[PDB]
Amino acid sequence: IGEGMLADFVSQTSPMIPSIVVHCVNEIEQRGLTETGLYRIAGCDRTVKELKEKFLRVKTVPLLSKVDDIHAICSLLKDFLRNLKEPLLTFRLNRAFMEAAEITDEDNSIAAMYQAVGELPQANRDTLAFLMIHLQRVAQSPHTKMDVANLAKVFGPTIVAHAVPNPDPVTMSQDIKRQPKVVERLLSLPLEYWSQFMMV
Repeated sequence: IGEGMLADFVSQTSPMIPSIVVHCVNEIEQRGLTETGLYRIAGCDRTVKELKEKFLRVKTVPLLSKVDDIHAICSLLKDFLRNLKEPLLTFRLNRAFMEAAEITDEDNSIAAMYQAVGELPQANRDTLAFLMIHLQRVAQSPHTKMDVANLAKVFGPTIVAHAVPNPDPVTMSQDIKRQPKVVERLLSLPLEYWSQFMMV
């Protein structure tokens, strides 16, 4: 359940963002921005599984307002993203993103980051844009006690992940050290830059 490519969960109508991602974000923005540890604290797996099956197998929109613990919604969103056949930033651009984020000169790093985003398939680009705008708001909220650095650590394994389906143990440890900076860079890009992909 939910183990397919990002594109399987959206049409080619812009913005190309899966409904599950939009509904989760809307719920989280309404009652999660006041909660400490947002995206760090895990919700009940039983709830995550039930919601996941309704969204992806039954293909209906479950009533998220009925879910008492908003952390289960954060868990659902992370679970959906993390279990895609390939990560949000794709296998093809995994290394490109890490290398871009590693350029010593900041403006040069930012330029390489923009070039990489420009290479993403549309679904990935639009979903990433939507997610970044949302996470900036999570960092911006003083109630979540989650800053850019913390969010980058949570989402590094979630959206950057690895360059291959079955990376060796050592390479995995090396990838994990490099993921956070990629997300920190992405979260720091201009709101207007990301927003342009939302207005169509």
